[PDB]
Order: sequence, then structure tokens, then C-alpha cells
Amino acid sequence: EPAFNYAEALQKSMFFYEAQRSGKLPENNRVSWRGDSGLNDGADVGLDLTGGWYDAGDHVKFGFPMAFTATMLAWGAIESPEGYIRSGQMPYLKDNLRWVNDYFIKAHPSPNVLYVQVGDGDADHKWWGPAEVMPMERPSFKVDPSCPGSDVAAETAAAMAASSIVFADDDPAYAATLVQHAKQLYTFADTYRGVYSDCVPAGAFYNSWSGYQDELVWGAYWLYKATGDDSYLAKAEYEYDFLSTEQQTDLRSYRWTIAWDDKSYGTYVLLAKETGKQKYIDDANRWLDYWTVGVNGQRVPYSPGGMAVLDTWGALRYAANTAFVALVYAKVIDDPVRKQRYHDFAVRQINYALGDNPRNSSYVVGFGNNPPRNPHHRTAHGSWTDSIASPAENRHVLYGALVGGPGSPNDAYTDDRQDYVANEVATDYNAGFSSALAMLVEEYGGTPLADFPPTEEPDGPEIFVEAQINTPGTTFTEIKAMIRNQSGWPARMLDKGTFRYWFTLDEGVDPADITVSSAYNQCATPEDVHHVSGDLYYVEIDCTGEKIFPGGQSEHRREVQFRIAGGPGWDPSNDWSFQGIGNELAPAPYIVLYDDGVPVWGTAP
Ligand SMILES: OC[C@H]1O[C@@H](O[C@H]2[C@H](O)[C@@H](O)[C@H](O[C@H]3[C@H](O)[C@@H](O)[C@H](O)O[C@@H]3CO)O[C@@H]2CO)[C@H](O)[C@@H](O)[C@@H]1O
Ligand SMILES: OC[C@H]1O[C@@H](O)[C@H](O)[C@@H](O)[C@@H]1O
Ligand SMILES: [Ca+2]
Ligand SMILES: [Ca+2]
Repeated sequence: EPAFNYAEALQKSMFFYEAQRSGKLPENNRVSWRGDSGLNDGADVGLDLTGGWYDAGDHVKFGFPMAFTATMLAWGAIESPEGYIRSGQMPYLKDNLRWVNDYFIKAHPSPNVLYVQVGDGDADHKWWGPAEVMPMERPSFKVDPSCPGSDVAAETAAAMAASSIVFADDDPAYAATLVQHAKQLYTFADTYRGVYSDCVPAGAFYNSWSGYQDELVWGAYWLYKATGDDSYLAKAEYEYDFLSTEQQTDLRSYRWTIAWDDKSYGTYVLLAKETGKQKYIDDANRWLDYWTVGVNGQRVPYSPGGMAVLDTWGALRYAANTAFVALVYAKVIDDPVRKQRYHDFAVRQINYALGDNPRNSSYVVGFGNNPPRNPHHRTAHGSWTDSIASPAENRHVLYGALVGGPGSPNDAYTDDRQDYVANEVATDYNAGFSSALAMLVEEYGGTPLADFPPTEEPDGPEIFVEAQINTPGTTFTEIKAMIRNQSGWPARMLDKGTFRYWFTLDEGVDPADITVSSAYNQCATPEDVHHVSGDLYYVEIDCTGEKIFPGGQSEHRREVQFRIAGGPGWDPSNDWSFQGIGNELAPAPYIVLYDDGVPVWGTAP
């Protein structure tokens, strides 16, 4: 039996990617707390750029890492389809890759034009709230011959190509369509050379630090596998000699790892696996050695607990990416000592993330012992006041998400949501992690959970009305009502709401003498009352036009003060909506709130 149920982890990892979806979600939606969002994406340029994945705990759709995530997720399903089948997650992986690839198609309106971003990084990060009510404008950026971007283009090609191998047998027509787009994106990237971050305002988040030389080899190798065209392998091997060397030596870089920006390290193992040439084997060896025993006395930092800490930001992601590529190389190299080393290194790094560490706690939200409960994620938090501090705990469990984890070699970590350096999540954090789990499920096994995902239930009323007696009176009843929208299953707009306050006409009160006034009302103040039947009448407050959404202090509520004066004889004790209303603001169950005519709160007479 496995040390950790790698099949449950993998199963929850695919749920992650479904909670990161954007655009109009399907009927089969498994995440009950997610709704339609980013529905006007592309409007500014006249295209439909809806769909895709939000990058991290934010809502900007960054195309560079989103492409990488797709290639790593595919690569792992090509190395170990059996792993995805055993855990029962193959139909989900295919559902996720299809979701992101459909977007890469939408975003490629013509051969040499690719949309690589939707959303401004600064405008987006200034607001903390659910993605279903994003109030800011989201610009769309692109790269074309006028301002090229070989790195993001060759990666989107590598992604669509690597994915076509997954759909090849299931949907041969769809597979062909991806290979086609992929060819055009690689030609565009080779013909028009450039760094995408010089053309789109993403340099402060996903800047092209390594350049495109790595994505030209990476992109070619994948078109080679998808098409079988030997010219592509020729192209990959040729471009391989221009990869970044290190500091002063002619040795190719070996001190980092493969991540959304540098694919050099993947090509070391990929070409070595394909050709078997000593040239590549040496590189893959020097790289993976620096992460295990070391080279020339230098070794990646390690914490007393057994974690490989490469950098502060997203440490576990880096160690997870190496753990996957190490398991793939462990199968192609013949050396028994090296094979054992790389394999053991990989299982240890994944086991650390799943719970085998000094804290004995998991680092995958929703999985294991003492998992994180508050990652830096806006929609999972469910804030309704534009605050990262309120509510205290995230209102949703983002099952499957791998957090940053310890950023220093001391195994320390604090579940603080305001720590985007160690407690943030992202599509590429689970990319290499997922590929490893698939490789570990095939080898060590595991069993998925039958009843998954659990169905969450709201933490109280979502859209309701609170009320209280503003000023005591015997000839009038002055109420202070407050509409609230603190929804999160999913968060929704309330732009066409009205509410009724029922009352019973009393002896002596001429309904013609009833007046409804206010000294403060953010909605409309009515002139007359409406007769239902008999002595039953109602006052209707109209708030249609006001956008009440969970996204700010004054944005989520509307205060309505209104006095219903009837003159002497007025008696509120026999009024329906008066039941329960006191001197403290508390939900009023007998004031009915309607959304476009449909009741959402309260019970009518
Ligand atoms: O020069 C050292 C290696 O750096 C690699 O680029 C990394 C950047 O140096 C690093 O600052 C950046 O950190 C990102 C992080 O990856 C991302 O998850 C987070 O959201 O934002 C951080 C800041 O943008 O990561 C990149 C990629 O690992 C080079 O790619 C590598 O060649 C080079 O040796
Ligand atoms: O830019 C640094 C960080 O800023 C935060 O406000 C965003 O929500 C994070 O997603 C981002 O990583
Ligand atoms: Ca690169
Ligand atoms: Ca009455």
C-alpha cells in the first residue's frame, strides 16, 4: 500500500483546474461555488476570448504559463496514461486539456496572431473578490509580426501539439485541428523572433527571463512527436546548441529547473530519451545531479526535513517539476545507481508535499493531515467587502491546490492568506505535480474517492434583508432596512431587486392618508401603497438599477430608511412584515426581496 493516496491527490488536482475555469461554465460543473465570469472577454477587439484558466489567485488570464501548464499536463498523460486511467481521472484530464485548448483556438484568429493576455495585472490585483462580479475592464493583448513573441507562441504550439497526442484516438478530428494550429504558431515563432514581454504588459509577472531559445527547441520536439515529421527533430537538435550556457563555462545551465519560463531542462531529458545521444544524457545528468548529490561541490539547497528549496516563490512547485522530469529520466537511463537516485529523489519530494515532512502536514489544500485552509485565492475566499482580511477563513475549499510551501531551507510555513509568496496557488504549480502523481499512481497505486466533490452549503443567507426600528413612533413605523449580498455559491449580481413590506390596514386609518417618506434611501421612495386583498396592503421599495454585488463595502449593501405614517389609529402589531423587527439590525424574514420578480428571501402572507 502507498504511503499517500496518490490517486486521491491526482483526483483533487483535476478539481483544481476546474475551479480555475473562466467563461461560461457547462451544465456538468462540479464546482458548485463557481459561476459564469469573464463573459465580455474579447469585446474590446471584437473577438470571443472567453474561456481559459485564471492564472493564480487572481483573474488575469496569462498566456505564457497557461500554455506551459497545458504542455506539462499533456506530457504527463503521455508518459503515464495508465496512471490517469487507474485513478479514474483520465476523463477529467481530457476535459481540462480540452477546455484550455479550445481557448488557444479562440485566441488564434489567424496564423500569425495570438492573444496572450486578457486583463490588466494591476487593475486586477487592486480588487479582492469573486470572479463572478469583477467590476473592472479587462483589456486583451496580443502578439503578431508587428510585435512578435516567439516564447509564448512556440509554447502554445508545444501545448496544442502535445495535447493532440492525447486526443489522437478519441477525437482524431480535434487532434488534427490542434496540430494544424500548432504548425502555424511555430512558424510564426521561428519567422518573427522576439520576446513577448516586450510587447504585452506582463513583464512584472511573467517576464521572459530566459528568452525564446528554449521554447524553439521545446516547441519543435513536440511538433515532431505530434506529426512525426523528421524535419522537426532536426530543427530541435539544431537549436539545442544555442541554449544558455552557465556563467563562464561552456556547460549548459544546470542550476535551476524547468518551469513556465525555461524549458531547457525538459529538452535535456526529452532529446536524450529520443535519440539516446551522449550529448543530451550528459546535460540531463549534470542537471539532475545538482539536485541530488551535487556537482563540483555545489548542490541545491536542502532543508533538514528533506525538501529541495530552489527559491522563495513557489518552492514546492520547483521541487515538483524536477520530481516529474526525474521520474521520466529514471526510466530511460540504464545506470542502476543514477536510476535509483533520481527515482528516490522524486518520490521523496512529492511525499514531502503530501505530508511526509517535519510539520507532518499536507501542502495540497483539501488533502491529507492539517492541509492549508486559507490559500491566497480570491474566489475561494469569498470576500464580500473587498478585504483580504474578512472573512477570517476562506469560505471554500480549493481541493487539490498545491501551495508555495516553505521558501527557505528550514521547513517553516504559516497558513497566512496574505502571504502570496508561500501560500499562493496557480495553474503551473499543479502542472508538474500532477504529472508526477500520475507516474506514482501507476507504480504504487491508489484509489479515488467515490463521493467527490462534496457539495458545500452556504454559510448562511446569501442575499437577504436586515431591518430595525429606526425611530419609535405611534402614528408611523419607521424602518431601517439594509439589503445584503454576500453570496458565494456562486457570487451573483442583484441588479433588479425590489422588496415588499406588508401591513394590515387598521381601524380609522384611511389608506389615502398613508404616506411613505424617507430621509435617506439609496433606492426609490414610493408615493402610494398597494392593496392586495381585504385589509392587506404592501409598500414596495424599488432598487432596480442598483448593482448590489459581493465586491466592496458599499457595493454589497443598500440602506433604505422609510417611514409609513398612517395617523392616529395606526397599529403595527397586526402587520405581517413587522414580526420580529426590533431595535438591533438583524435579518427580517417577513420582508420579501425579489430579483426581477422572483422571491429570494422572506415569506409572504
Ligand atoms: O536567473 C535564474 C533563473 O531564473 C529563471 O527565471 C525565474 C525568475 O528569476 C524568478 O524571479 C521567477 O519568479 C516568478 C515565479 O516563477 C512565479 O511563479 C511568480 O508568480 O512570480 C515570480 C516573479 O515573476 O521565476 C522565473 C522562472 O523560474 C530563469 O528562467 C532561469 O533560466 C534562470 O536560470
Ligand atoms: O503581484 C504579486 C501578487 O499580488 C497579489 O495582490 C495578487 O493577488 C497575487 O496573485 C500576485 O501574485
Ligand atoms: Ca524561455
Ligand atoms: Ca396595522
